[PDB]
Amino acid sequence: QNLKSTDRAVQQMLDKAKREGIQTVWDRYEAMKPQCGFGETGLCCRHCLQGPCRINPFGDEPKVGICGATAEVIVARGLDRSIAAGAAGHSGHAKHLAHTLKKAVQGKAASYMIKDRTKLHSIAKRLGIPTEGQKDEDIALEVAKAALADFHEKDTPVLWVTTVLPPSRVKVLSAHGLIPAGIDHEIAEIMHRTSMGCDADAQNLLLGGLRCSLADLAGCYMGTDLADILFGTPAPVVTESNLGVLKADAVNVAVHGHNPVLSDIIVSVSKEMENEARAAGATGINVVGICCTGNEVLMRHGIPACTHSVSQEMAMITGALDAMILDYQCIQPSVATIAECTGTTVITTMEMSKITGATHVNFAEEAAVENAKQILRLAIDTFKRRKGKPVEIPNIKTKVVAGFSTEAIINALSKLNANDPLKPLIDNVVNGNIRGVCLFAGCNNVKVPQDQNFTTIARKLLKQNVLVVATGCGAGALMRHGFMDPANVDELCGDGLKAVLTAIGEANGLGGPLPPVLHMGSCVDNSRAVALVAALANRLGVDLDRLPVVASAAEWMHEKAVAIGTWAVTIGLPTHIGVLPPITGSLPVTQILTSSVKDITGGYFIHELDPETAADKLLAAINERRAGLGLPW
Amino acid sequence: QNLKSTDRAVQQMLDKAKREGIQTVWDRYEAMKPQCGFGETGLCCRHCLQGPCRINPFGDEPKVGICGATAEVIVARGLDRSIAAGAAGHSGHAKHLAHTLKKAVQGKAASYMIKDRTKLHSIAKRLGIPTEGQKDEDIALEVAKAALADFHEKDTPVLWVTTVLPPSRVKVLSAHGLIPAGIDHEIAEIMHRTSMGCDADAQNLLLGGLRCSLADLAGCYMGTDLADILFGTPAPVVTESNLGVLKADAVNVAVHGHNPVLSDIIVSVSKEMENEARAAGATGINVVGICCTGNEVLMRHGIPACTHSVSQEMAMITGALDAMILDYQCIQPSVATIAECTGTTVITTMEMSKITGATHVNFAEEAAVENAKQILRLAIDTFKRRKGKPVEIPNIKTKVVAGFSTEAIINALSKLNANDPLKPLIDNVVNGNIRGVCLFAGCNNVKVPQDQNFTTIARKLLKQNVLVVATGCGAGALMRHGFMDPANVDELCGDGLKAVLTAIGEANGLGGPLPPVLHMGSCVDNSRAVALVAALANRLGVDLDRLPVVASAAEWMHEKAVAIGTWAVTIGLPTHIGVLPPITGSLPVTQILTSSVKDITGGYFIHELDPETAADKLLAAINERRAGLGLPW
Ligand code: SF4
Ligand code: SF4
Ligand code: FES
Ligand code: FES
Ligand SMILES: [Fe+3]
Ligand SMILES: [Fe+3]
Repeated sequence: QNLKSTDRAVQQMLDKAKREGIQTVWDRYEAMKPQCGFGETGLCCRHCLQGPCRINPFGDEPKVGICGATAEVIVARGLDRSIAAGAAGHSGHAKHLAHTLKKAVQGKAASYMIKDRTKLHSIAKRLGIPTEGQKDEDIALEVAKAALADFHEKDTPVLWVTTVLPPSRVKVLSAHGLIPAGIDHEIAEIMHRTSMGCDADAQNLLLGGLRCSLADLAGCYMGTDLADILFGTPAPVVTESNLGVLKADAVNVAVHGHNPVLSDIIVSVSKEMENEARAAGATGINVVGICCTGNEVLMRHGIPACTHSVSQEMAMITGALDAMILDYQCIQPSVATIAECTGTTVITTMEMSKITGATHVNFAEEAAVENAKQILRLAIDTFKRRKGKPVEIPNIKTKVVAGFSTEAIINALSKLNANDPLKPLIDNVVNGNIRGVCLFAGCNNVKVPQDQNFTTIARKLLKQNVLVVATGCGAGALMRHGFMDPANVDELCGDGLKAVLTAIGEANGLGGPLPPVLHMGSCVDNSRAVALVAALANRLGVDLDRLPVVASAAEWMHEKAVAIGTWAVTIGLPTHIGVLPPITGSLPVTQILTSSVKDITGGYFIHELDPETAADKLLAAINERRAGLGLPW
Repeated sequence: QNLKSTDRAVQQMLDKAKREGIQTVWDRYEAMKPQCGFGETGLCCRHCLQGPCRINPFGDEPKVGICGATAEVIVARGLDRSIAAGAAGHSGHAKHLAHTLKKAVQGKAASYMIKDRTKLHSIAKRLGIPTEGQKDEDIALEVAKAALADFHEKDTPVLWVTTVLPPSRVKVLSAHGLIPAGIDHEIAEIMHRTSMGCDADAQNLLLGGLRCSLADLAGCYMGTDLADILFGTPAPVVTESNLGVLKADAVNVAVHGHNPVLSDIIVSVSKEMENEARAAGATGINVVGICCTGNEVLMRHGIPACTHSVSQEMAMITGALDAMILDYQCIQPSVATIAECTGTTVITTMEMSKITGATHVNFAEEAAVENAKQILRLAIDTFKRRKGKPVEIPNIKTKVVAGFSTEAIINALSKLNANDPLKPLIDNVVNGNIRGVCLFAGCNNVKVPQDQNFTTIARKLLKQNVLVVATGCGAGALMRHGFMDPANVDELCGDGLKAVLTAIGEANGLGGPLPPVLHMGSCVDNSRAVALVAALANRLGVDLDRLPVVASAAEWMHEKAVAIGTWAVTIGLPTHIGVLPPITGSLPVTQILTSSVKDITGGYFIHELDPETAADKLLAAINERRAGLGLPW
């Protein structure tokens, strides 16, 4: 099983699934091999009913699509549509939160409210919305209206791009025509230009993709902003992760998906029905997190994280998962069929994300609390049904310190320098105690033994004094392997980084260091990392493509992750990816994405499947940035 | 060559291309066979980087996608993305026209203006925009603003759906949750729900697709509305079609693509530079049309149509095409490479639709006339270069009567009944002189010998007294085979239909009939057919799914055509399609689209590759509708 996952709890459930005959994501992957080489290389097009068209990577015909589309065009069109789909996911998420905030402050959804007034006012100031003499609900109404207006064309560009990046970066992007005009406008324009008989120039197509990736960045940043207003900005929290957080004696309820508009309510309501859970023979309701919805409630409430991404089915294989409450994105639809064998109640809640065989509960913000009680009562029933059955919960979990929003990081640094909090961090970059910053982001992918790239790369970077931050299932991988436990700082961290994490931790009255890796939240919360390094850029008076900052989507899978990697490149970052996207069938497209885009944005993709090589390449990228600043390395 | 095209002019150029070694769309199709059966059946998914995934239509593994996506889900997600891409094309077109109208009436683009004041005022009344006491430019500004607002969520649904369909139809659709909230909103939501780990229920997915197809209908109707305001509502015109409209002695300039915002200017400006063309040794500038941009200027100005769709490369093979002026959609990118051998100057004009190897001229409405003169001067140069070369223009063309906008059809009928113009048409449906109405729409497709399905089906329907209307390349196929020449009414039409076309034509002072087939315009002008049959429904007091009206996308290709076919079904029409979309790999999805969707919308797809069988099935559908009205048949 260690060829499938490096997580020992996942390995134990893989053994249980095998002897019980339950097919897993790894079994379905094995049944897919050999995968189609045209699709893997990107040399396949189905954009019209004259297709499907394919191009042989090498050899004889077919050499060109039926309409005349070249390899370069077919590859760039497919990539562009992946970016648009990712942008559609992150901005559907943000749009939902914008409608929720509007409903809350219009008196139409009383379970939601302005919880972070300070964040509301700073966002309003950032957008140019007046606050002086204005009532909070009216400021919030204007912020929500501004968020919805960024989805379409108007007299301004997308403000959740132009107001969140360094001004010099906005100017570079504007010069190349890369600033999005509207989030859904850009998504639709990608879909149009990539349809048959439209854009057929690789460079033109890819420039469109870069602009659409910034529409995705806007949706991410808007989602984080709105979630913080509604549910609170995260601050440091202590909790646990991996399958051992399940409790045989409790009603185990997983929140799974991305949008915490309902799961945040699930968390608060579950506390109230403790006695009702006790009446059925449970110690209580044990809410646990899967994927990014789990990250959201981990960051804000310390809800323990059960598992992530590729291994999500193994939480049900324990026999102890009474309910899985789903919203949307990254949910393997296999969970609906596996539920028949494991007894889990799988519940969908969102109109546009249903799974055949799962029970649906039509969540509405107006009725959020009643929905949560109906959902939780289905879980309590399910706990009752497994009275006196054996469950196999692996006795495996790690300690997780998390909650490092950008505000929290700045506050932590402010204990070393009250009026200039970023300066202690920059001081330690300059003197070499911090070599640079690496963001780990994105998914697991069944093609890669689960977590192997994240942990192998993180171990090498930490030894070399890199400050490592992480989001989404990159944070999930690192948390499940102990990288968010401060007890492991001595083992994992170079002496310079250890010195800095210790100094910051001791100044925050901890008696010990910050954890080896800083958990910055969910996938939309990659926007928090942007806010941090944008602040660092603005304090140094340089653009992002001069900072020693890199990103690694080390095991990425989802179209959302392709969007994120692409806007990481667009805002100027060297961006490692650990699974090749379908681009190798066009050398000109590969060359743009790995080399010549540097001349446009200063960022670039680093394609490297071998994680030890990837770490060396990321260190090289960091050290080159150090040299360009005249720093030793 | 008659296995490739039924058009004799196309056959002659196919012979020329063969002996000159110029590869054609048919050669590239042959080089693609056998095409991939997973793609052809729809059992392939590339929506995440764990793919590509495929499912064997029959036999052993793989049976399911790696994430657990079933055949039903994979097929429905792929179809939904095709619909969204089509909606993105038609509404990108309409959005461009909305910005052009706004610029024109703000004094920023003086080459554009309100040409159809009556249409402006009727659209404003339809939208609920006040006209009394308002200045035309202010009414137009409000109409343009309303058009742009339909792209995003707001306090009303998409008005270019809810105000253009019969009220009973809007109620049926609203009950099923099918009314779009915003055009680009629906496109983005499709892209989101079809991304990995999201919607995984075939019925839910397909309902989303139906709603997105109505977003496409809105873009079509908005595009026709705005084009008529800016350039004039079409009225009956006489012109010619096929390659023989090229003139060896003239500067032959093709306008090609879909959006006539520039080609309409090309038409008017070309008239002015006649003397400048004469100075270079031409008789003049001969503007000819390809594809829907050609249809637009054929409908409004009688510009002759050169060719269409699959055969577009053969216009250049003549050696006499001096320029091809491109905007976007349905342009084979092969034209840019074929130009090197034929001497044609291929010119792109739209920022998001470039072709490597083609010259680009950045069209802007503000500078429309100067751009046209620069473009036309490139064509005049090219004419000069082919001084004293042999060209091979097939001496083959047909006469084309066209310009049957819905307003023109109603006006024609008004000569038989001034105060109740639809009544003479309904009178003749009831008494059997008109069996029913069939709309031919959509593309040619290299899989089908060019025009064979359109003409075979049209011949059988006309003999059976069906009133036949046509748009896009369906109109192109029928026009190139003589179906828009009133001299062929005796040969083609049953006695009842002949009687009606003659009576209408004689009442319009023609001395002869309307043509056998009524050309209703471009692909967005399928919206005109909707306006006609919606008017008929409202005059009869029934919904569209009770009228003897059907549609045939007999040789369809483009994602735009998939969108159109889907909204034809959604508004209640039996809709024949002549090339299978990638759905046969899921029997449940095929059953929804061909049968059970009847229970939702009253419309349904008729899958029939054999055109004689297709005609029999369309007649059966018409006659069933007749029976449901209690009419003889
Ligand atoms: S768009 Fe071109 S390459 Fe793609 S399926 Fe159609 S003919 Fe083939
Ligand atoms: S979304 Fe599912 S079926 Fe599609 S490529 Fe990814 S794992 Fe395969
Ligand atoms: S030929 Fe396999 S992905 Fe299309
Ligand atoms: S396997 Fe051929 S279309 Fe994907
Ligand atoms: Fe995840
Ligand atoms: Fe066409």
